[PDB]
Amino acid sequence: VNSFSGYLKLTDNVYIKNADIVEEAKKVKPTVVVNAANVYLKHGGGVAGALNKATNNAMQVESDDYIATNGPLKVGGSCVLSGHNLAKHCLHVVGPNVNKGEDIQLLKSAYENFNQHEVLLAPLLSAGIFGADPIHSLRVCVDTVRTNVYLAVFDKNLYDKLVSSFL
Ligand SMILES: CC(C)[C@H](CO)Nc1ncnc2[nH]c(-c3cc[nH]n3)cc12
Ligand SMILES: [Cl-]
Repeated sequence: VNSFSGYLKLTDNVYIKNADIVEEAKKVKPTVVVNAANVYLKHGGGVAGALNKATNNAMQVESDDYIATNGPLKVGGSCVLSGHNLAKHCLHVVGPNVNKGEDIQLLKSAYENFNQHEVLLAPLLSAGIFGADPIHSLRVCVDTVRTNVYLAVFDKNLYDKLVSSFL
């Protein structure tokens, strides 16, 4: 039993809750929170901007040093950094940005990063301001992630649509 409370079970390993991932992270302090990152780790808006704001910009400072040392991530790739005050670790995962014409097939590669962690709190990758269909993102998640994933979706109307259309 974990500290994740109030989730709906979708499959053997995938769970979902109508909540701000930031607030869920502050409450649970999970081992891993996933950030919906871009290749430059510029956490300007969406989930990333919200997570970074909750760290008082410490996530951005750490990220800028990471990029200065290592260069940009790949679309579909990830890196593990500190979770600051939100979690032990933050897994920064880059889903394809559909508004920029990036290959949506890279969404599966992005979700594969989750399999390196036994339990994660996560948003829907490539959805939101990244422009992809959230119903599709949830499907790729369920069909790719084999570890235990707790999905937080802040938008109530979207959450309702995600649940209603699942089985
Ligand atoms: C990725 C989308 C499908 C999904 C739709 O809700 N976005 C989120 N999911 C989970 N937690 C979230 N927190 C915020 C937030 C909080 C303060 N500013 N922005 C957005 C957001
Ligand atoms: Cl978003």
